[PDB]
Amino acid sequence: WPSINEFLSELAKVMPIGDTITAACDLISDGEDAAASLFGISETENDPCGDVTVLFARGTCDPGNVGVLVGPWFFDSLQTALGSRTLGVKGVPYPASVQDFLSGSVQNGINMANQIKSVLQSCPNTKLVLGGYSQGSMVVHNAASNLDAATMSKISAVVLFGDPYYGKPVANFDAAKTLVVCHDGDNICQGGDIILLPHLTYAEDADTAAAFVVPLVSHH
Repeated sequence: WPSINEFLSELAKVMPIGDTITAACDLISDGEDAAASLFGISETENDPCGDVTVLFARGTCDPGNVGVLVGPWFFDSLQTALGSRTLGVKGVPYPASVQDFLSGSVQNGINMANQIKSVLQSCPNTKLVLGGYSQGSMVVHNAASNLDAATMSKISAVVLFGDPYYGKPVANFDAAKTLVVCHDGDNICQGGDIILLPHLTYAEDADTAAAFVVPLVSHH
């Protein structure tokens, strides 16, 4: 892994800042692929369920099903904090499109709700964690709004980075099991559409996010 500093330094070379998501989309995708290739970071995960399972919905225009900017770092920090307890990571296979970002990504939420329920069907003993970044945080919010209490009681923790709905709770869920990380100066957390540097640096919060999750996925 590069250090967090070398990673952020590469992001500052390749990521577009100050543009709207619409104008920046293709450069964001290309920039994330460049960083992923340079550092050997996977932008797609489809693991079987682990002892802990994370379902992660990526941000608008992110490549793959987890992107490079935040997801991979969160998964690495979580697995490190879990020790030998195996973490299975599943990306949420949705378009992460510009249009869905601007409309609210509701149907994607419904499909994620079915993805969640299907993990719980298949892996009744896993400790399930939901994660999101940017639009993916909207998808998690929408999934929770479309789910029943029994499903939601089976979710151990929710971590949202760069939440476009910042200030709204995760519906149907215990707020004490939710962590929302929105940087000061991230326009997306203000309901905006501009991609600024603070939107791109959530890898710095991976260790703190992992530490939030660990006590919520205990078997003791």
